[PDB]
Amino acid sequence: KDGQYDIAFKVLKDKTEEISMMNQYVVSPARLTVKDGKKYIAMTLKNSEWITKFQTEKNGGFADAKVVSEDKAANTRVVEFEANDLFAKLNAKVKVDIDSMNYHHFYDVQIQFDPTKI
Ligand code: HEM
Ligand SMILES: [Zn+2]
Repeated sequence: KDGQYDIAFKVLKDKTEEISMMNQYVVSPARLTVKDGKKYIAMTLKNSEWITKFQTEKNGGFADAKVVSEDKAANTRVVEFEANDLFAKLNAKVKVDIDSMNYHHFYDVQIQFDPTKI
């Protein structure tokens, strides 16, 4: 049903049921927008300055999520991407850069939504 909803989720370490380090840097619940058969997720990233790339799987490939807003003062931003089956794991990729702590990596993670959770 068309509209905007809260949706809880967890970020999981690649190919596991373990909570990813990344989970610390996203806000749950996300906002799910349902619009004529399609589902979009708007998700807030914390420590935005550090997260230099964020991609999700779509059409067999990986695509940069759209940045729909940034809050420079809070150092957060909101990315938006499409989801299909809210009960299935969604593959994602993230690139992290922290110059001062010489931390420069990219990773694969899965996102797992839980439509039933409040
Ligand atoms: C000062 C900040 C950070 C520190 C000290 C740190 C430290 C670590 C360490 C030691 C690991 C490998 C050991 C482990 O799995 O716990 C790791 C893995 C990982 N980190 Fe970082 N990290 C930091 C920031 C971030 C940020 C901002 C992200 C955003 C995505 C991130 C995402 C990940 C991911 C996806 C992994 C692979 C394992 C997993 O999914 O849990 N980290 N981090
Ligand atoms: Zn690495």
